[PDB]
Amino acid sequence: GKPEHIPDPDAKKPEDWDEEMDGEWEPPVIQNPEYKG
Repeated sequence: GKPEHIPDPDAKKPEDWDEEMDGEWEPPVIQNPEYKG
């Protein structure tokens, strides 16, 4: 149905990120409001 946790689309690449240092940014997640499995 859904996973244990759900991703964050509302987060963004930090305004102070270093793409040339870390490369790929990845968002946080959210506790799933309806984790069933």
